Order: sequence, then C-alpha cells, then structure tokens
Amino acid sequence: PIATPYPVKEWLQPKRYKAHLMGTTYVYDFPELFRQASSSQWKNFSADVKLTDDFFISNELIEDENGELTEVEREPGANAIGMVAFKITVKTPEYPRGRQFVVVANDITFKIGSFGPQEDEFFNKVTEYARKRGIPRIYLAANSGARIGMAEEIVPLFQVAWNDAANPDKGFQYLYLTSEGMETLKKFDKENSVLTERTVINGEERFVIKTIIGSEDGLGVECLRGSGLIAGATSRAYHDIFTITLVTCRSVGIGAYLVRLGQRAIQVEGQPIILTGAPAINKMLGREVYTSNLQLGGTQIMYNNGVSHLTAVDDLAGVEKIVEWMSYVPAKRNMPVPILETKDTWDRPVDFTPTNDETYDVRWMIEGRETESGFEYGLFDKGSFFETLSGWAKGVVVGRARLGGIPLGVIGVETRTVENLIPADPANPNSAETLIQEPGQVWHPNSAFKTAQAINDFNNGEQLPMMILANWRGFSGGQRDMFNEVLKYGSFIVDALVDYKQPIIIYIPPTGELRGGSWVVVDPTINADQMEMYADVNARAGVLEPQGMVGIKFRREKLLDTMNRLELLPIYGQISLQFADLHDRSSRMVAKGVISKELEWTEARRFFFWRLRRRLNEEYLIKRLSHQVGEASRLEKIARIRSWYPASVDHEDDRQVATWIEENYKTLDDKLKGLKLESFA
Amino acid sequence: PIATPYPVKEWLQPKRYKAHLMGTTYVYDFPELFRQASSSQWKNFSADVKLTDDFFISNELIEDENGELTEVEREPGANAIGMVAFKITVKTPEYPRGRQFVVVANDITFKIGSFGPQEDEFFNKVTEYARKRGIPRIYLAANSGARIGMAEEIVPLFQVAWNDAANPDKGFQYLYLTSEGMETLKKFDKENSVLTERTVINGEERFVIKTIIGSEDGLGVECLRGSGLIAGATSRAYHDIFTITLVTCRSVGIGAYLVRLGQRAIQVEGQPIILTGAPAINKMLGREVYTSNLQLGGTQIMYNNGVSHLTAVDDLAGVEKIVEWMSYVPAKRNMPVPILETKDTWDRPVDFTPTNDETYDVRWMIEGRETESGFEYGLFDKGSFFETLSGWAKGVVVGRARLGGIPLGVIGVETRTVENLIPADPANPNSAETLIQEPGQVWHPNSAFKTAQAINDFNNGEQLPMMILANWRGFSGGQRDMFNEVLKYGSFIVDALVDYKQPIIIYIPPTGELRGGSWVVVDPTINADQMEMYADVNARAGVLEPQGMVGIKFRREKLLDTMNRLELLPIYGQISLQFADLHDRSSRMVAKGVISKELEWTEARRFFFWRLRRRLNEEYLIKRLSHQVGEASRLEKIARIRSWYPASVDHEDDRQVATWIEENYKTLDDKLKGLKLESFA
Ligand SMILES: Cc1ccc2cc(CC3CCN(C(=O)c4c5ccccc5cc5ccccc45)CC3)ccc2n1
Ligand SMILES: Cc1ccc2cc(CC3CCN(C(=O)c4c5ccccc5cc5ccccc45)CC3)ccc2n1
Repeated sequence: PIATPYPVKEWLQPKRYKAHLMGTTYVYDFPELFRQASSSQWKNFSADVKLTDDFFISNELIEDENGELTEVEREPGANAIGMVAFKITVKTPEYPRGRQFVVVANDITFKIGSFGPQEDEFFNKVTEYARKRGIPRIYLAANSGARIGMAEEIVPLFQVAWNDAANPDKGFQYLYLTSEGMETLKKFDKENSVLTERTVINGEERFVIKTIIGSEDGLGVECLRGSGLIAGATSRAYHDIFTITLVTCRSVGIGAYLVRLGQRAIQVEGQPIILTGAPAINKMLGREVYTSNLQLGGTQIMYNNGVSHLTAVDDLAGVEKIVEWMSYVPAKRNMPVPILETKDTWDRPVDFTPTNDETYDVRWMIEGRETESGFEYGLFDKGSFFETLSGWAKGVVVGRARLGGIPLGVIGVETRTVENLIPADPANPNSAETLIQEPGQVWHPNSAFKTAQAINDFNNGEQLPMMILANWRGFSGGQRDMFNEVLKYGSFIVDALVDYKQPIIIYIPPTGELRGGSWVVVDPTINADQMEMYADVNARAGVLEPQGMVGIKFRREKLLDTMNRLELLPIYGQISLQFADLHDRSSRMVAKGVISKELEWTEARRFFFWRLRRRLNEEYLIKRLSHQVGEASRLEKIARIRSWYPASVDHEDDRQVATWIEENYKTLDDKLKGLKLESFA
Repeated sequence: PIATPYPVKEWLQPKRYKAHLMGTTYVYDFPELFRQASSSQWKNFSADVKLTDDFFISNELIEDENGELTEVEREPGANAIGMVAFKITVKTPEYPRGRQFVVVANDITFKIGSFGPQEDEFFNKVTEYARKRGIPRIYLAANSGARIGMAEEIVPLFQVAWNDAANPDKGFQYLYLTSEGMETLKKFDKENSVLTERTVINGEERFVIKTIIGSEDGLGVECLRGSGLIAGATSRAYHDIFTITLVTCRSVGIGAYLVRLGQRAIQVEGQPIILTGAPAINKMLGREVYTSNLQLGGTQIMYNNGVSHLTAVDDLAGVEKIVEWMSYVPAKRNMPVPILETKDTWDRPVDFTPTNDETYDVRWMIEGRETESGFEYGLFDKGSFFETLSGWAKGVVVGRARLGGIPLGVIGVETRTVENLIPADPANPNSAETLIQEPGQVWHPNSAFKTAQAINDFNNGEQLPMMILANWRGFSGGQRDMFNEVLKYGSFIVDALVDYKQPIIIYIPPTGELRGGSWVVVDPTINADQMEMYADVNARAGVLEPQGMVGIKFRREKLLDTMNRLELLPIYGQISLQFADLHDRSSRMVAKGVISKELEWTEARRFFFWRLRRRLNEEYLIKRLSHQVGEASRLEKIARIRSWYPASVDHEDDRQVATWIEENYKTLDDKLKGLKLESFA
C-alpha cells in the first residue's frame, strides 16, 4: 500500500498484518489499547484533567539468562516464543499516584498461538511474578490450544515390513529403519529420535522402531504436562491476586480452561471458547452436525453460561471493560479498597422507591432511574453500577458499585419473571428450543450458582465488602429444579459466606421479603465476624408466608371459633391472613434480636455509608493487631481496640467512631508499636 | 398388647411407638443399631473373635447448668428439647483399642422433629464438641424443618375494627385490643406479646396492634436465625472432621440443607429430602401437580442426583453403611489412616486384565472378578471396594478401597456407555422422559462434577490418599454439554487437586489412554507436592488420537510423497495411523519426563503397595518437621529428612526406605527433639 502519510505498520512488522487477517489485535499493540482505555477512564472522571504520556508506562517482560523476568525495550515481533508479557504502571482516578498490573498474551502469529512447553513455562513464570507482588494478572487469550507435531525427521526414511511386496493391501507387520536410516539420524545427533529393536530377517539388517520420540520438542504429552502446570498456576492465582481474561480470538483446549480458571472473563463477540472443534466433532459423528465453533463456544453459549461475565463489541471494548472492572479493585493484594468520590455525595435521601403494587427493575433501586420529571437517585452512587454475569441466571443481579466513594459488590433480586430460552441441540434431530419460566424472587439452581459465584469473585482478588439486597421467597422445590441439584448450589452460597473476609451487609429492601429456606443461607450467624443484617420497615420475613401460616395454624375450624365476633368466610379468612402478617414485621425481628436495626429506605444510603466506613476502619485496626500477638480471637481484638476510644465516644455511633479513628491513625499506630513488648516467649 | 415374654418397650416409652408409627426408628434406640452394626463389622473380619459388651459404649450428651455438654445416663424420652446426642466409643477392627465419634439426631416425636432455637443451639454445640476433638459427627436426620407458630395468646382476644358492624364483608380497617384485652395480657406478664398504638375512636378506648410478637418462642425468624447458625456450623465441620448424614424419615428445609452441607449422605428408601412440600407447591400452582414428596426428594431424585451417595433398604442398613464407610477414616482429625490387613496379602500379581477388543467393567480391575474357573484378583484387596455416589454420573466410578491394608480413595473410568434416563416433569404437560447416551471415557458436566466432588470428599474429613485410574478421551465438547457448563465442572477438578493434602497416584491403566483436555486437569504439576503419575506400558497418551494427528500432520498430500515406497490408500492411511500411534507410547512419556515410571499392570499391586507405604512414612516425617522450624519449603524438609537415611539406602527403593523408617521411628524422633535448638529468635 504505497504513499501513505505515515509508515505502514503492517509492513514494518508483517506479523501485525497476519494478526489482523486473523480477526484480532496484534499482541504488541495491546499496551496501546490500555493507554487509550486509561485515558478514557480519566476523561470520564474529570473532563478537565490534563494527561501527559508519562501517566502510562509499559515494559515488556522477558526471561534473562537465569530465566528470571526483566524489563526490556525491543522492537515488536522479536519474541522467540509464542507468549508475551508487559508490566504496566498507570496513574488512574482511584490511584492518581500510580498502580501496576501484568498482561500476558498468546502471540496468535507465532505458531498460531499454540502452547508449547516454553510458552507454558513463561506463562507460569509471569503468573508467579504477579502473585508474589500481589498485582493483578490480565490474560489476553487468542490461541490454538496445546502444540502438536510428529517426528518429521522420520517420515522420509521409515520403511514398512509388508506381508508381501506384491500386494501391499494385504497388510503389514511393523515399521523399521535400514542401516542406511539409522545412519542418517546419527549424522545429525538425532539417535534419541527413536527407540528401535535390531533383528535381521533373512535379507537385510532391519531395525524395528518400537517408539518414536522425535528430536523436535512440543509434540505431545510434554505439551500436556506444561498445560496442566499453568491450569494449576491459574487456579492458585485466582485465590491470590485479581485475575481477569479477555478472549480476543478463538481460545482452545488449555486456552478454554485458562479462561474459566481465572474465573472473571470478557468475551469479544465472534471469538469462540472451545474444547474439541466442530470439524473434529463432526468428523467423529461422521455427520454434518455443526457449522461453526460459535455454535459450541460463541457468546450465545458462554455468556448465557456464566462462563463469560461480559461480552465486548471488539478488543478495545473489552479492554475498557477490564480497565473499568479494575477500578474497584485494590492496587495490590491486601491494600485498602480504592475510595473514589464523585459529585453524587453520600448525604442525600434515596429517591426511587419500590411499591408493592407495580413491577420495577431492581437496577433502579441500585443505580437510580432516569425519569421524565428528572433523575431519581438510587441507593448507590449515580453511574457507579458495573453489572457482571448479565447474560446468565437472570433471577439475580450482581455487580460492583460505589457507596459515597466506597466500592463494594452488590447482589439484588430481579422481581420480574425471566423468559429463559434454551436453543435446540443440533446433534439431536429431536431437540427443539425450550422456554423456561423462571419466576421472580425464587432461587433456582442457576441463580443460586450465580449468587455463590458472585460472592466468591467479590472475595477473591477483588477483596471487596458486599451488600445483599436479600429478597427471595425461597428455593424452587418442584421436581425439575430439585432434580437439578438446587440444594448443591444453595449450599455453595453458605460456603462462600463462611469464606468471606470483608464486611457484609444483608438488607431486606422495602417491598421485599425473606422466607424460610432463603433466610437460612444468608443469615448473619453463618459468619458473625463479617455479617450484619438489616430489615426495612416495609419488608416482611418469616418461615412461611401468611397463606401458608394460616394453612397450618389458622385452619378451617379455628376460623369459626373466632366467628364469635358476630357465608362470611371471605372477609374472615382475610382477617387471619392479616393476623399472620402482623407477625412478619421488622419490629418483631428487632424484638427477637435477629437483625441489627430496622431501616427506612430513603434514609438507607446515609446509614450504610457511615456503617460501612466505620467498619472498614475497625477492620483495618483488627488486622494491624493480628500482625502481632498471633493469639487472640476477633471478640478480644475488637475489644482491645474499642477500649482505646475516648470515654466520650458512642461505640454505637458509626460516624463518630469512624471520625475519631481517621483523626488518630498515626496515634493508634503508636499504641500498636507500643504493644511490641507483647513478645510472649 | 398383653402377655408378652418381656416388657413392652412401646408402652414403657409410648414415644417409641409414635416413632415407629411414623416409619422410623425411635431416636433412643439408635445407639443399639450402632452396637449391632459394630458387632457385624467384627463378624465379617474375624468370625472367631469373641466380643464382650464392653467393646461398645454410648453416653447421651446433654447441656449442664452452664450449657456445657456432659455425659448422663437417664431413661429414654427424658429429652426436653427435640434434639439428642450420644458420644460413642467402640473398639473396631481398624482401631481394636477403641475409637470415638458423635451422633446427633432429631427426635421425630418431639414437636415432629421441628428445629426451634433451642434445638439449633444444641446441634451447634454438639458439632463444635466434635470439631474440637476432631472426632466424626454423624447426623441422623428425621425432621419437619424450622418450627412455626403464632401468638396463640392473642387469637381469642383480638378485635377487628370493621367498616360497619352491619356488613363485615365490606372490609376492615385494622385489628385491636380493648382495655379488657390489654389487661388480660398484663395479668400474665405477657405485655411484650404485642406492640400497640393507643388511640380512642368516639366509642371505646382502642389499642391498635401494629406488630404481634408472642410470648412463645420459636414462631418465626428466630427459628430462621438458628437455622443459618447450624448451616454455617455444618459447612465448617465438613472441612474439619468426618461428616456423614443418615436420613431416616423425611428431612425438611434446614433439614434438607444439613444433609447436603455435611456432603456425605445415605438416604433410606422412602424417606424424602425436601424443601417446600408437595401439598404447598400444588396449593400454589392451584393444581394437582404432585402426589407425594418422593417425587420431589425420594431416592429417584437425590440418589440419581449425587446428593445421596448411597441408599439403604432400612435404618439398620444405613447404619451399617456409615459404620463401613468410617472404617477407612482416621480415628480423629490428623491421625494416620487406619491400616487394616486381610488375607489378601500385597505380594501377588494382578489377575484380571483388560483387553482392547472386549468390553469390561472397570470394577473388575479394581476389586477383582468372580469367574467360573475361580476368582481373579483385582488391583486392590479382595472385597475392600466401597463404592459411593453410584446412582449419579455413572461415567466415573468412585469409592474407597484397600491396597495391602492401606485405605485410599479410588476413581476409575467406566468404559461402557451410560443410558442416563431422565423422567418427565409433572408440572409440565409437555415434558416427556428423555434418554441420554453418555459415551464412555468421556468426561461430561456431571461426571466432571462427581470427580471433583469425589476428590474433595476424599480430602476433607476422610484425609485419605488417592489413586486415579485416569482413562478419558477428553471432555464432551458438543453444544449441549458445552452449553451445560462442562468447563466449570472440569475446573473444579483442578481446584480439588490443588487443595489435596495426601499422596496421589495418577495411573493410566492397560487398554487406557489420556488425551489433550483430559491430561490437562490431572497432570501431576497441578500439585507437585502430592502428585505422581504413572503410565502402563499398554496405555496411550497424546494431545490427539492417531485419527486426529493424521487429519492434521499426515494429510492427503504427504501420504503420496511416501507413496514412494512403490487405489492403495486404505493400507497406507493405515500406515500413517500406525506412524502416529508410535508417538503415544509410554516409552516416550518416560523419555519426555512427564511420568515417574512406566508399569506392568500385573506387577502394579506390588509397586504401588510399597510406593504408597513409602510415601505415607515420608509424609509423616515431613509433618513432624513442620511443627518446628515454621520456615522451610517441602523441597527443603524432604531433603533434610532424606539426608538422615543411611548412606547405603537407595532413595529410589521404596520398600527399603519404608523399612528403614519404620525401624527407626523412635530414633528419627530423637533427632527431631534434637532439632529443638532451632529456636531462631
Ligand atoms: C416450582 C416452584 C417450587 C417451589 C417454589 C417455592 C416458592 C416459595 C415458597 C412457597 C411456599 N411457601 C408458603 O408459605 C405457602 C404458600 C404461599 C403462597 C400461596 C399458598 C401457600 C400455601 C402453603 C401451604 C402450606 C405451607 C406453606 C404454604 C413458602 C415460600 C416460590 C416458587 C416456587 N416454585
Ligand atoms: C458429543 C461429543 C463432543 C466431543 C467429544 C470429544 C471426545 C474426545 C476427543 C475426540 C477428538 N479427538 C481427536 O483426536 C480426533 C478424532 C478422534 C476420532 C475420530 C476422528 C477424529 C478426527 C479428528 C480431526 C481433527 C482433530 C482431532 C480429531 C481428541 C479426543 C469424545 C467424545 C465426544 N463427544
């Protein structure tokens, strides 16, 4: 392409053109997408702020003579292996002074992005690099799976021991090498290339090959071993640092498993995540069952799956999303969650309010709702809601958000009925698309799964506190759902709660309720150390619902005894229904001590903003303590800390406690160093 | 029932009769079933051994004035709460000197086995009792879920504020109490029983009740709180001690969740595990959708589910199974796995051997097979195979077994095709039973799940080492299975491997193979600290299978170039197929260092018996070390230990290393105490 204003990048690095022909960004151009996505991130926070190019740095990482990773600046396309990495340091709204993370990616142009042992070694080496530093690990997947090959240096010289030269089709006994062959190999030091047993049959001296090894590396099982190496490496990383994967072109085999093992994944439309490919599958079934791999791993499969948390119209789009998702995550493992305050101050009422007699979208209660008569603010900061797993198990709504600047994970219940439409199985002539009516406020195996999954992804890497707008009638107990292991997924929820390490708020919203089974798996005693529960004054909760309570304790007979208040069943059965309901009031909860406080939705944002803030500070102090005595329970540590508050402080006053702490960090610190004489030997 | 030889137990304790009428054993008679099951356990080990009744002790546990559990001996039916517990100490074949465990159960006769807060408190108190001691916790579930009730002491005296006395059916404004009522309550100190706002309307002085609390405890949310308390308690216990649950009569709500949270569960035929019951569900759908709860939680639901690991023809049957399952579990958390040697010595060849050209039942390779020409021993001790999760995901076979006395978890691949038959959904007129062909040697979402589940249940509580007779072609990658999250369940496998704390052997059996994706999730590098892999000389393994390798690297053209060895495609394509295969040989694995050794099936039992034994001893030594320095990696600890072996010992000789260690425990011990001067201050 002659005469262009500036140099042709696809010509200086012809590999950049191949990448493009393959429908993906060339690996070396990715740090540029991040610098761009970072800049946008700034435009959106303060249109005014002036950015210098020194707000973003990218250094490629490569192994040195010792195999240790070091930074280098070399021309794109110099990579000798099919795996590349960059360490990135960027100043962002949440970390204006700078934050770092790593990017690892397949070079789709280097042997079609196949994973040979050397790639696996590099990928595992980069992952530990990140784990050790606690910084996030971003994997950009565009690969062909594990590398394969045969001992090509044996195909031209192998000889077959026919049954009779005359008619080959009669079969053969084995394969061998002539002295001539065994000789050729030795002239290239390639004797290890094969295992042969020497036995001479009448005519010539034949060497029967019993096993082909090949001089070339990356042919089989060694590629499989390296594969498992990184699968395990990723499994580990997910519990250690922030892990996220962008699929920019097909991702195969170990590639597909790496996407899931990292958990958090953003799939670019059209790029499939697959195990065995369509051609091969068809080839097996000897039929024309599938057309493209997208039928097997496109977004209509993985995004509906929960495997893919988000989709992206194109690469840059996915990057921006990663960059956005990261904006809620601590700079590095164990650092405080990044506070980011915006125009939507904490001090205000919650506008949008649900009504028992009219359907709403829980997202309104979360991020507010745009109205013709203006905008009604929701419970969280305007425009801070970052929903994830939106294509799967739509009974629940999960995402990140900000509460007066404080980032946290949010889980809400979708009250509207879901029309889950499952497409027919091509490999089965019978199969026909089925519609699944997933009724609102009811946990189903998939929505139970998503909830547990959400909590875990909030806890690992993200290390965020979380709020749950609990509002479920219960778990679906009919045959189909029960048969589909709904109990297993329900229990996953409890398990994730037991494992949670940050503050948790369980809050039953206004027209909401929490019944029997549902209340079980989310009750604060599941993890007293971090859980706290609140009920809105207009919520309801009890083992059963009025209809049920009467169906058991206010039967057909008892109703008559009260008919001694002077046919008329209709209005009396209604009286009993209302008699029960007076039992499920938040007031009773407070009385039975199963909730910390009853609240008023409109005033919620103010309460939670200071409750959360107070909590984060006390947690910070409990941790500082722990890194010393090494022997004391939470109940004792939190007590030693609260004994430091000025006598005049109301331990129950969140804002006050928080304020005194933030005004005395350095003073509280001195007291801790003063506790060094705590060396019990 | 007059004139019987001995006293009528159902009359002395009429509650025992109720229990029976309810189709279950009376709670107090359960320790007797255990003493019986224990005795059988002895008969089956040594028909000769004489047992005195002092080989089994059962002491009921109850809370004292401080709420602490203590042992008592009182008459059955004295329990003031609906929950009972017994501590059991029994001498058994594996622990002839005695072993202990706890039993907790619902009293189906005490308020229909409902969980009120007091029961929950007791159940949680018993669970910690066990966790602290590390002894197993056996839960016998027979319950009605969480307890419910209304403020009965308000139903006779509440008054309704009609719109007009004349016609009630016109509706009412609210409910209230007359001065007369408010007075009655005060004469019973039951004022807290209600929250009323006093406002007098023309006529009388009316107290409008805004919230009903009730003097009775165990009406609602307080029952829900206690429920979650134990769900979380069970969740925790499962990662701490050996947990197992027997369902002897329906198990509802929190009852159903406790069954799953404990994980290991044995369901007695006919007793359902359910959430909301059929009546209520029907009542909701306002239709006659379900007949019995067994449609919702019978064995045809939970056993096919994987929720129920085993079923039992009746109570005693379930007990025997628990008792048997426990025979492989350590006496208490962290004690050595119980060795139990029987007539089937370790020193022998493996008889039964699979053949590439004839279907077999992997169970034969495991526990041997009975033939007309005699019995052919399998890889493990004759009759020591205890299969579990047999009704679900039949693609894999999992169970416990013994190898020359050493107990371990076993996972085998079912080569036969499974005819998974799913029954139609009653709640759906369309629904019709579907047949699912699950082809052998292929992981499917359910068989992937079972495998991960097996590994985890082998690791937690059981604390057993494990062997995997790896032999899968790969994961099902077609649409249906891919769409059904097969990747999620596959990754669970890796996760469980990362978490494994005991020795692991991955062994590809004789006519077996391990291809691409399959090899990935089970490769030893996933957990080098505990994993070891072996390939039989007649197994195969590679990224692809020959058919595939040629379809890629030995195409239609290349085949012709080799046609230069003098239509005849058939036999040449066969040559290439065989050319590839010479690549997937165990010999190559050894060469590429991806396996520890290649083995001969018939000689396997001898090898593994000493490899496992050697390993258990070295592990024991690595642990002893750890409880000191507190700073040294495995690679360094195992090295300090092996530096103690006599110069003349072949570190690679399992039997020798094991023998020198068992002959020097006390001497090795002295050396460790000598390392006390390792107090780095
Ligand atoms: C297919 C399916 C299966 C189970 C489902 C369960 C629920 C939530 C449940 C519904 C049942 N429930 C009740 O309080 C309830 C009832 C609730 C609404 C109408 C009638 C009811 C009758 C009952 C009779 C006896 C005991 C309880 C009853 C508690 C909360 C919601 C949707 C469900 N969908
Ligand atoms: C519904 C379904 C979907 C996917 C499945 C996958 C397997 C195991 C796979 C089968 C595919 N495979 C092969 O080595 C293979 C082949 C294996 C057997 C016959 C033909 C093959 C053609 C291939 C062409 C290109 C690449 C690989 C091929 C590796 C192991 C087994 C059963 C499966 N069932």
